[PDB]
Amino acid sequence: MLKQVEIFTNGSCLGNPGPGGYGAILRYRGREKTFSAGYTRTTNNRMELMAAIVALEALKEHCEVILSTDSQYVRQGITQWIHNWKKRGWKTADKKPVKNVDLWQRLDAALGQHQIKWEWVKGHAGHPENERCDELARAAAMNPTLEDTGYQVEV
Repeated sequence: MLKQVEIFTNGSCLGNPGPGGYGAILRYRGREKTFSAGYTRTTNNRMELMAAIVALEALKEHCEVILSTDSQYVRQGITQWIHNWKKRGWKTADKKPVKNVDLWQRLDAALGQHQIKWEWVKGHAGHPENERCDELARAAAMNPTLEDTGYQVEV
């Protein structure tokens, strides 16, 4: 068995907004949980966020995670933004709530319960689990059943 929890995530969206969905694979305990869902109206950014969210909300105890994703909006949030948003009380420079604060606060709550190592893969050099995620991702966007509540044309 594996000593570290492994998570692979991916999001897709056909429009902006449009139908999109996610693919997430997590190796926890001795199983391979596979997650995927399509949303009728949403964005690429929100699906790449959701990928990462459902995977972590799966962990019921504090674990050491290694999360691998080709998502730059997530990388960006994680390496540049989130730290500042917390300081700023989840607001932008002109004092408005940031875009997708609903999803970033949600991922934030989840990240906070674990020890996370991030692996940022280039879309053309992912691991087989990353490819299967994209595949799951695309399938879902194609047959969406859920509503992405938190979507705002607005802010």
